[PDB]
Amino acid sequence: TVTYTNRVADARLGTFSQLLLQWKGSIYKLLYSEFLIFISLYFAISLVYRLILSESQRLMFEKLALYCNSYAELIPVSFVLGFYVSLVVSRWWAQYESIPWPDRIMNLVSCNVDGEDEYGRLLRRTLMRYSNLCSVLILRSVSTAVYKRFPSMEHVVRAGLMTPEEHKKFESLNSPHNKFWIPCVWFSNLAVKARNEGRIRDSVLLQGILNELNTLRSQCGRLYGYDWISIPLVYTQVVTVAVYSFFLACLIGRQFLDPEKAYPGHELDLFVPVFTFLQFFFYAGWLKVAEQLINPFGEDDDDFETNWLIDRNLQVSLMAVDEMHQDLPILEKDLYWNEPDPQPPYTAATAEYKRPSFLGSTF
Amino acid sequence: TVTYTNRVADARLGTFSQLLLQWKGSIYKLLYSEFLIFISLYFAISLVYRLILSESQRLMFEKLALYCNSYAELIPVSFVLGFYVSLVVSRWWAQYESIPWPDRIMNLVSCNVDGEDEYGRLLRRTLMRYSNLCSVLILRSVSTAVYKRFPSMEHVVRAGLMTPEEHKKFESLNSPHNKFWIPCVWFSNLAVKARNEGRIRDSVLLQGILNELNTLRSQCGRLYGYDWISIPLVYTQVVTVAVYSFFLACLIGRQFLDPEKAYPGHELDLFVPVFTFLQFFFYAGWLKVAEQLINPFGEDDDDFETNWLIDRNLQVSLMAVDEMHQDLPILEKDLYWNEPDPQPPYTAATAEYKRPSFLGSTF
Amino acid sequence: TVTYTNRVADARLGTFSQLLLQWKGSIYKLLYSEFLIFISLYFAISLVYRLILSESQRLMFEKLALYCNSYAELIPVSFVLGFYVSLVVSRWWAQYESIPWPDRIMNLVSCNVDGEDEYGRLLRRTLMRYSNLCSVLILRSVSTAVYKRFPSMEHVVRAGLMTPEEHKKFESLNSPHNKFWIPCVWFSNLAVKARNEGRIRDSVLLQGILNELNTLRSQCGRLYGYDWISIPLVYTQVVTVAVYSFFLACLIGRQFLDPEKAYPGHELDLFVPVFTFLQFFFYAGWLKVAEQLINPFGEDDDDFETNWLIDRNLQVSLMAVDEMHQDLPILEKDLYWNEPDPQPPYTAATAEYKRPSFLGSTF
Amino acid sequence: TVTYTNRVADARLGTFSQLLLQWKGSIYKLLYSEFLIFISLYFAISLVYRLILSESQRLMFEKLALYCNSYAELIPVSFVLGFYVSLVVSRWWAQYESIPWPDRIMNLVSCNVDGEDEYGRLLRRTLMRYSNLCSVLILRSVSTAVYKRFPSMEHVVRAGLMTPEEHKKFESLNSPHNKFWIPCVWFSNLAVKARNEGRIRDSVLLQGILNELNTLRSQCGRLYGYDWISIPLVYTQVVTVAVYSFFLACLIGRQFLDPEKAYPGHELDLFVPVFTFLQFFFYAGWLKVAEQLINPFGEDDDDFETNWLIDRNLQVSLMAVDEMHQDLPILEKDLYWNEPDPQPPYTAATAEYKRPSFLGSTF
Amino acid sequence: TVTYTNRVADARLGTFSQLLLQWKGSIYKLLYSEFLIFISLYFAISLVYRLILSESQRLMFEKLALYCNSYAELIPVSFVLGFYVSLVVSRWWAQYESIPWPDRIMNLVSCNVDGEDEYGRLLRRTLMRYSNLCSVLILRSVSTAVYKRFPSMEHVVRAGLMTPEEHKKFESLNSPHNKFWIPCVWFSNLAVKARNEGRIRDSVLLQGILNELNTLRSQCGRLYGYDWISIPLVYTQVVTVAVYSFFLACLIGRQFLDPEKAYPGHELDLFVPVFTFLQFFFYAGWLKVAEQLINPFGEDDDDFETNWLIDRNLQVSLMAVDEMHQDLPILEKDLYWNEPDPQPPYTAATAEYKRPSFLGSTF
Ligand SMILES: [Ca+2]
Ligand SMILES: [Ca+2]
Ligand SMILES: [Ca+2]
Ligand SMILES: [Ca+2]
Ligand SMILES: [Ca+2]
Repeated sequence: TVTYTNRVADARLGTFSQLLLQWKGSIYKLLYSEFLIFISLYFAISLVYRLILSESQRLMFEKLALYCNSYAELIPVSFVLGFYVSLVVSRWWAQYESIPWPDRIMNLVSCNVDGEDEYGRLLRRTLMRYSNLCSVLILRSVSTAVYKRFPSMEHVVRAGLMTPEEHKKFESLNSPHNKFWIPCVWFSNLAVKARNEGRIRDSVLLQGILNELNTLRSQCGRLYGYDWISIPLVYTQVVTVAVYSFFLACLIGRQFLDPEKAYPGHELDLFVPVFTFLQFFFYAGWLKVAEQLINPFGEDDDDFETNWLIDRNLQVSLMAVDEMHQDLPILEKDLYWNEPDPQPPYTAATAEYKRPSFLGSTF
Repeated sequence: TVTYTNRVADARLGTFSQLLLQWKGSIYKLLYSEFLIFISLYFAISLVYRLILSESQRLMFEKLALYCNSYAELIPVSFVLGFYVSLVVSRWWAQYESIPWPDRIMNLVSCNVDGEDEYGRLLRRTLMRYSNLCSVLILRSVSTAVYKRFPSMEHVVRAGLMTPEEHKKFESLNSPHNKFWIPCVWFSNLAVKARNEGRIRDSVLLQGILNELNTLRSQCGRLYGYDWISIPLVYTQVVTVAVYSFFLACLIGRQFLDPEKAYPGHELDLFVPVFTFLQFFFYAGWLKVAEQLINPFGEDDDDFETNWLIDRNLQVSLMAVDEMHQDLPILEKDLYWNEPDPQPPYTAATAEYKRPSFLGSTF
Repeated sequence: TVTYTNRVADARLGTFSQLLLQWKGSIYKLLYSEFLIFISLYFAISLVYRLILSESQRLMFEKLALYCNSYAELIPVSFVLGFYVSLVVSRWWAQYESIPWPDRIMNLVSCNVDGEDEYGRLLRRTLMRYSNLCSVLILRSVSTAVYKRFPSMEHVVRAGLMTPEEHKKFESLNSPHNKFWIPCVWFSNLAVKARNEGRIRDSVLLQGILNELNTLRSQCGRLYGYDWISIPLVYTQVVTVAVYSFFLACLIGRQFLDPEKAYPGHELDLFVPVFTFLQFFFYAGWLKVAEQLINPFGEDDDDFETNWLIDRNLQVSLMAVDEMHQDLPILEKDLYWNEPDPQPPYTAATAEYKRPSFLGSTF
Repeated sequence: TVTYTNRVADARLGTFSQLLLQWKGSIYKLLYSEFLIFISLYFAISLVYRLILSESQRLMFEKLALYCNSYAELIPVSFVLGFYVSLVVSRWWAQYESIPWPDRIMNLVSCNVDGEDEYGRLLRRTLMRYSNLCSVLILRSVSTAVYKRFPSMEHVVRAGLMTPEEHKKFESLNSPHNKFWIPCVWFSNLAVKARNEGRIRDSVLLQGILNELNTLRSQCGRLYGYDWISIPLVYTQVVTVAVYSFFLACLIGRQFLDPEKAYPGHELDLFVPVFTFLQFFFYAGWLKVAEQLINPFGEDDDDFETNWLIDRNLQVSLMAVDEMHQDLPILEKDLYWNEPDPQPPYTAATAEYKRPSFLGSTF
Repeated sequence: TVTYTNRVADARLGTFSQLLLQWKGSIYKLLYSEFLIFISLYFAISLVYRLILSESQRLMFEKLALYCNSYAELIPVSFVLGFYVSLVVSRWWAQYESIPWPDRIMNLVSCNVDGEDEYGRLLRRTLMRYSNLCSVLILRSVSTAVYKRFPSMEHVVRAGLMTPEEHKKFESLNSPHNKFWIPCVWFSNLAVKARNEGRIRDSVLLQGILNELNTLRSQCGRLYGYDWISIPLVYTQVVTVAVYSFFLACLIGRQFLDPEKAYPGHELDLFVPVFTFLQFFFYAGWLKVAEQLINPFGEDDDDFETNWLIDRNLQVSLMAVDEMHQDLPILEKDLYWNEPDPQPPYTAATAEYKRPSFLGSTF
């Protein structure tokens, strides 16, 4: 995504002021086309009122501009954007926590599957390759950034995520439904086959591996759930009527009428509404928070970088069960072997952050 | 339901604008009958004011139209729709997560119940058939889309979800209460009977199966809970008084009075209120979000497709414990057997999504 | 409670319109006495203004009616009802999920406590009778609907929930505090006594039973917590001042003044305020949502039917560990023994609900 | 706290009306001193305007009173009280659920630690005494009601929560940080020492005890977390500026100006503002909800009664592992030994609460 | 952070009034520079209007000041600050609960890893040193207060958190991604190596240690998640446009116009706006709640004191597995050996807090 966490660590003077100058993933990149439509529809109405209309027709238009200005109220639109965006953002973070990480299975496979030989090394690599394949097959079904990377099953085989003997089995299992559950069943049968040859010692270690598989299966079941059960379409169509009804009234009610007749509220002619345009960046920009996060697996600048994460999870999983299985650093006494009060040193810029120990608020 | 997740992946120009043109499951299909009642009651009042009423009676009506326009305020109605719909939508997603999925039991039954013979294959099919039957009997009690598919117990037997010898036992258990708990007790006794014949090796594998049964029993207990304990009727009757009190005031307060008397606020006669009708699509359409989601197991276009999901869960469960029990693809070295840095390839349209690795915000 | 889930399954025309006509548990049964107080205090003021007051006193009253009409504003009252009712309803559903269900213990006791003889059958009935007694003793402490059914310990013994030999032990345990924890300790010692005679095979099955006891103990600890720690009284007294301050201003500010003096806002005399009474059904009815749900174990029409649920949990628990212990239907091949694509049939009214399988949004 | 759950069980007429008459823990006991400051500052301004000021100075004051009345608006203050109190109340209930209860450890220690002799009885009393001591040492650090009961370690020894041989060990462990974690480490080593002498049979029962210890350790870690990480001080200082800015404007803007000049809005002189004082009970009373719950372990009338709960948890824990270890009532056939349909009897006042069994909404 | 929990324990008179006088971490330290910009831009406009502008130009400016005063409305800005700060604060507390604590692993390592000799003591110190190193490597990636303490890997070795033989292994593991997962894999292999030499007795104790490792791995995975997936930048840029659009209108609309022309609303010249400046402390100060909590690991006065917590977790973990392994106080009969009703004594200031036991609300 767009990470600006380093910029906003402290509350300086230009903390949020400098974030308005950024372009990538900003409000300006989203509202670029909607602004020029709103400018062009605004000044077309103003040039008709200032050049084209006759005197009897300008009086007819000024009664229309005072009628539209009454319904152009800001308060009830801010309600329905507030409860809708709070629904989208709560669904947004819940889909990030549903993205499966191999690291809980990675710890147990790398220690409880014995064997330093060729067959035991091959057994640990195949277990973790199924756990990655059970995650690639659910991300390519829900993320357009992954589906363009893997458009077919042949692209999965060419990437090494599925050997060609597995694809021959994967096609013979004739099922019309989605097949993301299949590598998470091959994980269960290979782990039990590992137990029956003595690669796992006890049943408690086998059940501990199978419990972390079903955690990863429930993670993939949530991503299938948020993708299939969208936000209700009637509740998306409400909040986009109310935003477009507000901006329809502001095309007519926020014109600059002729001050020589001196209507109440239009005493000054300024040729460009500064504060009406700033409400367009406010209200339409707070709708673009909903348009960008309603599917966080697309190709926006703030959607999830899932193509990166597949490349991370493949490299890390095949490194911890292959190059780190029973390969430990040599045990040695640390620096605090005889010191019961360890005091790690401070640098110069951090030495004012030495706080006394918090004993409790009652002291 | 109605899935539009593919349309709203990116934040383009016509992202939410194109969703207003869709018909199925939209605001127009719900508000079709309420709109024509509101049009017919509106213009009946206008034709009486413009044709039927005398001059002394029009003056009596104009004082009524200015009285009703004061109570036709929009702000406090938007409060009580906001907190009510946020209750319905939070209950809406919590009932989707209560729909039981067999896949956690499906992994453990397909690996820990040994036997490739006829009796062991028959034992795994009967365990998963009880877990599906314990879900069909709770969905036909809470979903009108399932009850019309299975109106009696005889339809369950004809669908193969219950053998006729089981229905003879299911009727002899004389109980006045709902009997969805019975197949989840038959699962427990058959799994212990499987252990005593040596089909399950250790007690830890038996307890791991029985823990995933009680998870599925707690899933069925929530669907029984949301169906029995509705949203409070006094709290549904409040939010439908406040919407109908608003539209009652807008039938009289939003008339176009005679501009020749020039009341403040009614200076223009336009013969059709454009912005009053757009508030009808806003407020009554944001009540139809509550009317459609208050029971998401009915037959609306956005209620849950549970008839599909029974057909999925029956086909997948009897495929993973029958055709996939100890039927593995042949183990083979993958492409990254000697490469400690796996780099899966990118397509042409995805090659700009190569990001450097996120090391942390402090770097 | 009042279940109307069958009525609101679909979004028809008269979906929420027909719910206003229902009486039981409605807004009309709650606001019956408060409405007649508000009518009688309203028209008493109006008859004094129209018959009793002199001309100099009516002028003094009209300045009071314009003063009270300024403070009779609707917006800030709707805030504090919104956040207060959202607190009550979140506490309301959290107390339903704290009501203990025996069904998770019922599965494990009915399969892991061996013995088809007289002593083993008596052992399973006593385990489940303690789990029901540990729930009756916490419901009679928190629910007035249960305490009127069981006013003393003698009513518990006459209902068969406690044998007279257990009450002799239950009184000798001299403790001033509440004794709902005692049957959940007798469950632990009887389950360990069952293990030492060989009725439970392994320690893993014993710990699986004891884990589901402590789940039920934590359920009873929440019901003790919500009953002892109420909503703060200062926060209940705020929201009932603001509702009564609003209705105090509407008794004077919403009078119909004399239109012959033509005050701004009171141009019409109508003898009965229609929209002021509809705000009484709105605001006072949205306070009755809080008055009814602040203790959902009382005797309102929408409080929890806990007297029913004790009769269910006693009949079901003593049926699954007695008549269903190792009493299985005969294993038999189902209809889909040779069909790898099960297609359960559809009825006539459900045949349009055949959907193609959802493969994912990217397809 | 103040428990009024018995009063508000039903929705009668005077349900919330009678709660305004209560004194203890009410809005009147909190706002007693702030009201007399607000009365004395109000009528001091009024007596200066009515007696002290000259004619040219009263005209200068009336322009100030109309200026302050414009900023005395109620709507934006109600926002920031609503989101702040909803933060406090969500943190309030989360600290009650963090208060550790011994009852989950109490079940497992009372059954799995064998021995009816003197040493086995002494072993169970010492395990539960560490679990109470690990809770007293965290409550005296976070609760001022407990710290005044136990000001030093010597008061803990005199209360019998720590034997003098344990305090000699508790002081030799030289650590500057808070030492609430020490009795939860002594519990782990004594439970393993119990296993190695044969007092606990299997490792599964030992791990089941140690899992319920770490649950209680995570409960004490939350109370340390809510006490150390307060609500942000900048977010407390915002909501108390906005309340005091509102009441500063109401000291001048809500004066009764002279009606002989007849300003718009001040047409009547009434000598005491009734509705301005009722907004003081509303807004300042809804700030006292935040002032009382921001530390629920203090000595307010609605803070948590934790001194009571230590006396409960000490008496109950040493009663269930001492007088109830393997002391069971005699097993006997209950009343429903031969009746498969148990029907417990109803009293006279409860016989109308016989409901038919809820089969599901689709029936 | 800034802990004021001792001050606000009771609801006294000056409870929240005294918090405005505090400087550290307050609203005044954050708004110090933004206030002087707002003062200097305000009085520059006022001195131009009072000294520089001509008579025809002052009339042109007064029409601009009445135009800007209409858009300077407070209500819709308070919506979008309310939903944005409620998002930040919910993410704020969720990152505190993601900070890993060693104390759950600390209990199990200190009891289940046998051996009082030199090798067994060295084995327990190395297990807990990996669990601290797996937390330092994730905090130095997300916290600028920790990264300035440990700028490189060489500072980790000099602090004794990593022996130089481990850094030689830590560099040979060639991976471009972040390496916080590596010490949580070394923990798994050393714990299994401990089992194979007989330092851990059974597999159930080994799986209990490995389950508490993966809990700590999921804690570190959340801190990596909140740091990488920020609040959406478009949703931060909306709420800072709306605050700055409000203050732009208040620089012109809140001027004091000339009262000799007597515009409606500007009847009095007061030379300094008191209530406009108090809205600056309100609105801009309620934006500084968001600016300070959006990254709670920085160096603000209310960000998390994580440098302290590393020094605590290092001292406590190496004290409980070294000086407290099987070092128990001597078992002895407590004071309540023969008293079945323990009554711990009360002090003088706490003796009025003797409450009778809460039996339940129905009594
Ligand atoms: Ca997107
Ligand atoms: Ca529906
Ligand atoms: Ca009630
Ligand atoms: Ca307090
Ligand atoms: Ca910060």
